[PDB]
Amino acid sequence: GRRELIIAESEMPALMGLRRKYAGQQPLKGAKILGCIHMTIQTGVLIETLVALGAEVRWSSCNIFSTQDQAAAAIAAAGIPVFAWKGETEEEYEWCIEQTILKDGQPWDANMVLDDGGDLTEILHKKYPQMLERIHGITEETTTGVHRLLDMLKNGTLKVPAINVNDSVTKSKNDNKYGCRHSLNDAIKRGTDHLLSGKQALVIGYGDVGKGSSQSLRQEGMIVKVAEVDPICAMQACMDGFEVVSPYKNGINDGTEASIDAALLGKIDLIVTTTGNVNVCDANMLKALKKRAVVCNIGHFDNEIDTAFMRKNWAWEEVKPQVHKIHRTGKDGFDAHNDDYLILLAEGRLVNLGNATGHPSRIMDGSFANQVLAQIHLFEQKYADLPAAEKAKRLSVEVLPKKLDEEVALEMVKGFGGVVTQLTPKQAEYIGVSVEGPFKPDTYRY
Amino acid sequence: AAWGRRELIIAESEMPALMGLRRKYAGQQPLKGAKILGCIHMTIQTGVLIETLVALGAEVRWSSCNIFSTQDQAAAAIAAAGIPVFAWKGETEEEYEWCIEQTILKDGQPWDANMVLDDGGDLTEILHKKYPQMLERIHGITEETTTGVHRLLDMLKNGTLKVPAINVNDSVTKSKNDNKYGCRHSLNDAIKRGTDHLLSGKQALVIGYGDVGKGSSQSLRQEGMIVKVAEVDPICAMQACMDGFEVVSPYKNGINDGTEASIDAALLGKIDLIVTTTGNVNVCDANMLKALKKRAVVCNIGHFDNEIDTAFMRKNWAWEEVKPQVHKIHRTGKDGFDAHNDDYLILLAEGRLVNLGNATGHPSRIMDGSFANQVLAQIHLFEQKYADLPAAEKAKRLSVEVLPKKLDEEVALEMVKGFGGVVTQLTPKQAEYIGVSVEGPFKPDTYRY
Amino acid sequence: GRRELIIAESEMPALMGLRRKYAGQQPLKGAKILGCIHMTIQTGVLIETLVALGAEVRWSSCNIFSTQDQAAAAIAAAGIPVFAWKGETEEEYEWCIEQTILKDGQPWDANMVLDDGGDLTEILHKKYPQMLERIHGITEETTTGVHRLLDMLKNGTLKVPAINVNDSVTKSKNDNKYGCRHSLNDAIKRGTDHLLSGKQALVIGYGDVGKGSSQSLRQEGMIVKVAEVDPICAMQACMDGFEVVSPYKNGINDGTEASIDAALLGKIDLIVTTTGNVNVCDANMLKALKKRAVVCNIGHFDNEIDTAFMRKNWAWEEVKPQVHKIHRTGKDGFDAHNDDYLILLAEGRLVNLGNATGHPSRIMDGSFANQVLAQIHLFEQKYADLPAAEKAKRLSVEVLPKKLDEEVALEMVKGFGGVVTQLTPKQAEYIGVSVEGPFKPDTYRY
Amino acid sequence: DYKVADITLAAWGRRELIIAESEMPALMGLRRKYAGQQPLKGAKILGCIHMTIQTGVLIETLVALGAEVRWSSCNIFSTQDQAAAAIAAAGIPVFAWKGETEEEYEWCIEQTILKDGQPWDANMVLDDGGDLTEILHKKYPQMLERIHGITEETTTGVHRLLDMLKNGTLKVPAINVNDSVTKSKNDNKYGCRHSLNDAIKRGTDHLLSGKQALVIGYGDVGKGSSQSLRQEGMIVKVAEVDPICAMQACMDGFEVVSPYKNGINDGTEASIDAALLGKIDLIVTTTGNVNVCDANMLKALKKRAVVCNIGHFDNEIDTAFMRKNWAWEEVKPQVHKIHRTGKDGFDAHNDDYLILLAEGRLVNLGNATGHPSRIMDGSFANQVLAQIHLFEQKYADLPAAEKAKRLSVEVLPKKLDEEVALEMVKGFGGVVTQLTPKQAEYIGVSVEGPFKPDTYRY
Ligand SMILES: NC(=O)c1ccc[n+]([C@@H]2O[C@H](COP(=O)([O-])OP(=O)(O)OC[C@H]3O[C@@H](n4cnc5c(N)ncnc54)[C@H](O)[C@@H]3O)[C@@H](O)[C@H]2O)c1
Ligand SMILES: NC(=O)c1ccc[n+]([C@@H]2O[C@H](COP(=O)([O-])OP(=O)(O)OC[C@H]3O[C@@H](n4cnc5c(N)ncnc54)[C@H](O)[C@@H]3O)[C@@H](O)[C@H]2O)c1
Ligand SMILES: NC(=O)c1ccc[n+]([C@@H]2O[C@H](COP(=O)([O-])OP(=O)(O)OC[C@H]3O[C@@H](n4cnc5c(N)ncnc54)[C@H](O)[C@@H]3O)[C@@H](O)[C@H]2O)c1
Ligand SMILES: NC(=O)c1ccc[n+]([C@@H]2O[C@H](COP(=O)([O-])OP(=O)(O)OC[C@H]3O[C@@H](n4cnc5c(N)ncnc54)[C@H](O)[C@@H]3O)[C@@H](O)[C@H]2O)c1
Ligand SMILES: Nc1ncnc2c1ncn2[C@@H]1O[C@H](CO)[C@@H](O)[C@H]1O
Repeated sequence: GRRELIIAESEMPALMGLRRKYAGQQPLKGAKILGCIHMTIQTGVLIETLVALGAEVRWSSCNIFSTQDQAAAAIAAAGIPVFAWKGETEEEYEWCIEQTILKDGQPWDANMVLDDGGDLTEILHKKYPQMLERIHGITEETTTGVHRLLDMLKNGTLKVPAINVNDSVTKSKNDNKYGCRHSLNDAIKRGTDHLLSGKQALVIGYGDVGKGSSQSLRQEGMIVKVAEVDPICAMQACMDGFEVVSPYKNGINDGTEASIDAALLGKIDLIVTTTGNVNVCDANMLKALKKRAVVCNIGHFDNEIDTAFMRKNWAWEEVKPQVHKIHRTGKDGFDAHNDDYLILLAEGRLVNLGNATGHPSRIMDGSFANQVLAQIHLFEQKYADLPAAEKAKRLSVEVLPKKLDEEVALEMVKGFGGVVTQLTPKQAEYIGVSVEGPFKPDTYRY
Repeated sequence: AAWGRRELIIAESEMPALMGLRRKYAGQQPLKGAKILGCIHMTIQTGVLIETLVALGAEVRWSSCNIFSTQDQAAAAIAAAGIPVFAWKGETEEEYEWCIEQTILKDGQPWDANMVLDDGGDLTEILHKKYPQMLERIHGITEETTTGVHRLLDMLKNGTLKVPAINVNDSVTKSKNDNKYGCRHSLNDAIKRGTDHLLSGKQALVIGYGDVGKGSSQSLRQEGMIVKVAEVDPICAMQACMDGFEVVSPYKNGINDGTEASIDAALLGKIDLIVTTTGNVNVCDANMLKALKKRAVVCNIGHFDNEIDTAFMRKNWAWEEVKPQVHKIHRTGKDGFDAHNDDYLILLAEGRLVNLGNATGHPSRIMDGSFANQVLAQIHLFEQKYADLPAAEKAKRLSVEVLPKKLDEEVALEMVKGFGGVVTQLTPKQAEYIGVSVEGPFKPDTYRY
Repeated sequence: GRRELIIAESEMPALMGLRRKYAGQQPLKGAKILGCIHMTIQTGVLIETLVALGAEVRWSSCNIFSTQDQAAAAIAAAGIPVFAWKGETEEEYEWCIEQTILKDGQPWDANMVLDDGGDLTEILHKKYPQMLERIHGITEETTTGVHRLLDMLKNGTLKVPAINVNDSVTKSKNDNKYGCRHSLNDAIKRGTDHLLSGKQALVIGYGDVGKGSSQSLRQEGMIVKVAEVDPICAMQACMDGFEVVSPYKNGINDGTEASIDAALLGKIDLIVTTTGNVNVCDANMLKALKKRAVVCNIGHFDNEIDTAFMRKNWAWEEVKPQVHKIHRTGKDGFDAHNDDYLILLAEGRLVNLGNATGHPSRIMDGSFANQVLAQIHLFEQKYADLPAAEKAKRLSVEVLPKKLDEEVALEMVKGFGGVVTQLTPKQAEYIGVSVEGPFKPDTYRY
Repeated sequence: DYKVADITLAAWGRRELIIAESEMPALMGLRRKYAGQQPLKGAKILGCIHMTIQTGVLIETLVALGAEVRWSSCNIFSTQDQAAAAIAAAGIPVFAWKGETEEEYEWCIEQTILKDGQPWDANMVLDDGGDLTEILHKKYPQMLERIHGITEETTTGVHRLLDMLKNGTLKVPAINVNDSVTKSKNDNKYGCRHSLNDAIKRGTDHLLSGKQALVIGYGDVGKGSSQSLRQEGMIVKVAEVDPICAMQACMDGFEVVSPYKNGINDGTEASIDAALLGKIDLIVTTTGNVNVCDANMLKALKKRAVVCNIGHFDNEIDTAFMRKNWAWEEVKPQVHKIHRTGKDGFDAHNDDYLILLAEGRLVNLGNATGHPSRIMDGSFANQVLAQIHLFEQKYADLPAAEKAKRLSVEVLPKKLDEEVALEMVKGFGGVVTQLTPKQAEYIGVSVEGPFKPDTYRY
């Protein structure tokens, strides 16, 4: 049961540090919890203090197939039931349309889900539209960058305060700037099982994925050229170590093959696309390559590279999983070995989905920590139980403050082994910042 | 005189951004008829700046800002040209404000001037304090000091402000170029020109991991050093761990109380040189100096001399000078010292900035992008045509703003072409899909580069 | 088997370049060569490139474990039958010597010979020494067999010139610097399989593989420490930006528990051993290490770390296949999770059992190319025409000359795409080097 | 006896010398061991090497250890002003100052040989570059009778010395300390990696990041130079004639190009590939050969490119052709501006001009102070250890029949190199493990004896 929890357990320093620091004066003495987000093995630890919550949970699982079959074997503590369901082999409407939203979510407060998408937002809260001014549970902390703001809340009558836990500082930095940097190091590693020293490769774009994918190749010992459409990112490319060139001739792509430089195209064998555009490598640069090229699409979505033209004119023969031998000028012959063929370094889509199945749980350590801690930036005052005159004074939608991320980062800093200095009272007022923080405004970029 | 132009002409070729403005808008001259009063320090680079400004049809008058910062021989060229300059140091320092007063006031009647290009000056102590009503003709003010914009915003909230102004210190092309890069280029040169030490195999202490901090860390590691990072912000200190550095503090359990028992003597006994990259006071007190390894080097790239302690040293430890970059300070006392003794310290400068005290700093190309945004501000202000708008709208537009992102990218475009690179141009079909026009900025305002 | 040949022939630029270059000259017109090396894939292409120049080549079996059954599919195309063995079939070795040397009941002559193991050379004089005074030379690839060859040369016995293909500047650089820097990354990926940027590791030994091992870890964001007994290697470590530490106080290993610096060993999260020595990591220093530390060995012998002490005095467990959990409680007695335990990676042994894929097939190319030039150089001289008096000078063993190494490296530079400048006559006499001969003396260390 | 512009300049040298000694442990450490013995009493060394502040401590330890030496500069722009005055203030007769002409260079090399108009008797020679060895080997073949030792420093000099032996004109045994590991892989590998980028920036102040450079030659100097340029953000290219060095250049992550198409140089304009040379802003020469940058390549380069040289001699780049065909103008000391429009017709606003560094001489000595102190530690120690070993033999007094075996070039054994390496590592703060008695029976060597065979190249 808990042996699965022991596998990570302390592997998530932030949440465990919160447990070992908030084991005294226990907050969140009110509502129960249900939970709906996907029940991975890692996820079912966000309860933190189960005694301060429902302790039955049952993991309502409002979104699609959130629960997992490991639930029956793992969640077996005292008084906490679980359904242990996966997939849709049976009817899902009986437990989704006729969900425990009314059964477990009884209209006498003492119930939370802390889920993604806010169940049904306006219609959800308007079934029992009396919780306003009586905040004793969930207050729309749903992450869900797709949900973003949902203006319907603002222009509508639903004025319950909400502070979504996405779009923080440590969430994005841990994913793109550092941490999950194994994006390119899943092909350029054993995936091509080749040495990259001395070769020349082309990477298009210089965004966060582009910035993270250009230091690894150079540290390997490769020669890299960067393309960009935005002057700021191109300048950043020039200033670090890289020359900025464009596939198209003279800086203008207008009509045909006469508007591409055929010199640099015929001497590069690896293409990495760190862009989310439509035609960043159309059927015009693949016509000029060094008789052998490997293409991996690291960018978002799958609309990049070619279009439904490369599939027919060039045969996508497969000789190895996630690897192909797309020909260029191998007319007839039935061999395509006279240096006229191209390797597909991926299947044509994101490597994290095709070439990879499992993902580390370290990326969500800073995601769950602030999401749990936001309830105490909430709760606490609970200005809902106040006259409505003061209610409209502070009604707005804000992202999570700076302190709620600095405290999360502090646990990760000392997890590896390290000490952060404490500001003396004299130094705090000289700058204009309290001793406990926060130290920087919202316009700082780090 | 003629020598100054010879110095100028060679350095002129290293600034694609300023020179490209003279021919990108060749013949259009959007800055026709604009009169500008400025007080930026007289340097070779600012000479290129003013020469670029004049080439667009406008005329400017410049003076000194700090008096002490001057090039002497560079003023001969401007004097021969005709624009009055008071870069020469005053014998009794009474010329600090007397010279600035002379440029502003002409004859005995007001004269038409619409723009001001100041550098952190005290014009508010002259213009906004002695004759605020004169602002009926000036349309905008350009400032670059990072602390100036906050003062301007506070004044706007107080309502005493009369004419809107725009700050440029919040631009990406300024913050990224002038802080992260440059210090990476200049830190190694500053260290080696005074010490000539083999940085490989040494151990260094860096206090702070901010804008200058990242460049300082990357500058010492590329030479083959061992670097440790001390930080008070967990978010900034987190970035040190993922950059390969280890986070330590000079105090036991991060608690400081003024007693000698709160200093970690094991860590401080292995460091070779120490730098300070913050803006606070006493980030390295006299207690850290006691535990430092003998024959250490002290550096400062912050703002003032109060970041690392020097008043204690001048009252308790000896001093000795050879060249005005490196000083000898003995860890025994002020009574005396021996020429052969080991108990001494090496201090880079007297605790002030080391980039100015060792070299020219960002020599010619990084400073190019800093000076290009200031000129592009004047064109935008003069295009607004404040005179044509009625007096009713004057109270509506009184606000403090920053350069729009569209004007910022053009400064960066010229820098790329200076390295011989080429920037791709979006097709009309591809631009509309991503949600940005072909020319308009491609990212929102809240993006973190 | 044809597919394996195509990839192997395309991954060996040196031999293929020699085959496509020296064709048309045929420097093996009058050579009678019989060869036997350890049976590998590259041995086939070595035979092919030897016979492409006109040499009369005969192949046999001289090693027992090197033979593989899967090679029979590839030899089926060839008209020459081969023999393979599974294990130590020493009793069958007499059959191989008799049948392969004696073709049709009559003695046979070979102008030059090239074998492996450095043991078959004595057989030539033992069985049929009559024609062994008419052999131009011998080239054998073996370790420590050159010692036996020089011993017999001082003792007389076999009268034939010799030259080895093991000592070369080209062979060292490809493998020691860029061939051994492959297992460490793979080993740590298999073991930890997570980001390790900011932690601390200790690497033992900085002779030749320590440099690659220590350079690979730093670019991943680790603090690397190096311990060494050779002062010159320590000096090279210091100049590269590392730190030199000693597990024992002042470096003196007194054998007691009071002479170990536990302060440093209490902050180390990984132990890497590279040196081929005994008791470089004793059980006393393995008891002062921090919890959850990981030990690994990439050296030569399996008895570098003080192993079997944890086997007897402590307990073991089973984890991910090449991961072992060793508990510091002692013999027996532990709770469900506890905190005192270490982790092994290969119990001090090699990773060839299946832990890592190992070095790629390109390793054998760097050494097999030199053998062709060794044969060609030791064939131009007229052994039958030289008098006995001058044969005293020719009766010597020398390493491969400097000229033959440069021809090997020239092909590698063109493979990646490059051009080598050619000297003018005026400059060549200023250095003292012919425009087509060795460029560096024998005392140049590169 | 001295000749300096001002005696006040010696104060800077000693303060740097004390700092130098504090950061030069091995030379000072071995000084104390032999101070009470004086094993080289009666030695006579005539020295000609770059008089840097690193170099002065060697003269100081030789003179305070019981020997008499005379020293002179090695190049026009070689001697630091403060280092020369410090040695001069100690009483040793030296000839060095600021500003020297080519005709004045030959006056100083022969001044050390002579003594007040009469020849000076000597026993050992410490020569850098082979200039002092050859100048007396032919003009005054008499001094070789008493002189019985020569110690060389650079790679080029040992080639000139070795050529003498084959011709039979060499008469004095020599010690080749340039082959020791603590000099070949320490002095001229890392010294350039620290000094080249300092010398480039101090003259031109260019922002190296994003620019392109070309480096000729990938020997020991080439590796350090390439790393120095690469760590600052440049995009560097390497040209080489030796295939092994080219292989090493490609493996590290550089690119190999040849200024002459297909590598064939024949003097015509069709040999030069103008396209590749049109995107280079910096060219550095490391080979040490003659005429590596010709007229067909120097005038066909991209506008406003920087030329500098680290080789020992000035024949790397053809400065003779451009001297009398193109006008030369000075922008600052040790840096020149050359307009290639015509012989004498140029204006200040011309767009076509090249910038020359150190006039083709050694750039790291002209526009920079040179190698640091801790890099030069591993060379002077071997020099001292070789001088003591050979002086005691007194080859000038050996029997004639024995001279047939004692007239050759020798090298120091590996134990001395190990001792120097240990004494230099101990000053960085490191601890070297000491082998237990059980270790010797497995490694194959004793506790204190050597650790590697002679075929080992590190
Ligand atoms: N690593 C991950 O897990 C992950 C997840 C989602 C998205 N991403 C990617 O991370 C990146 C970071 O975003 P960002 O805002 O820094 O960059 P971006 O989204 O704007 O990516 C494109 C980059 O290339 C440039 N570019 C745009 N269109 C181009 C075109 N047609 N041709 C060439 N260059 C073009 C842009 O200026 C930008 O620098 C995005 O590209 C996004 O797709 C990564
Ligand atoms: N000399 C130069 O070339 C140069 C260039 C730019 C800016 N500056 C000046 O120097 C300073 C550097 O600016 P910046 O961009 O680095 O600022 P920043 O705000 O980006 O960073 C300063 C850092 O100091 C840290 N800090 C403050 N007190 C601390 C303490 N006691 N211990 C540890 N860390 C502490 C903060 O957490 C912050 O991360 C500013 O005053 C700036 O005006 C100098
Ligand atoms: N891929 C591989 O695993 C591989 C490849 C080649 C060789 N090897 C084997 O590796 C072994 C080691 O040789 P190498 O190739 O690594 O190079 P190497 O022989 O140059 O390295 C040995 C180093 O260990 C140091 N050393 C010896 N005893 C020590 C001690 N007690 N404490 C600290 N340092 C000590 C020596 O000073 C030397 O620097 C050889 O026996 C060789 O067979 C392994
Ligand atoms: N601080 C200094 O300035 C300093 C220090 C040490 C050595 N040096 C000088 O450096 C020079 C060589 O140093 P090294 O020991 O590295 O020499 P090296 O012999 O080890 O290598 C020099 C390289 O030049 C190459 N080369 C020669 N002619 C060539 C040609 N025509 N085209 C291309 N490459 C060519 C050779 O292949 C060789 O690899 C010597 O002249 C020596 O005096 C100067
Ligand atoms: N600072 C220095 N002092 C003396 N000789 C040096 C110095 N730096 C380099 N050299 C030597 O100069 C010679 C060629 O310039 C080489 O032998 C090199 O080792």
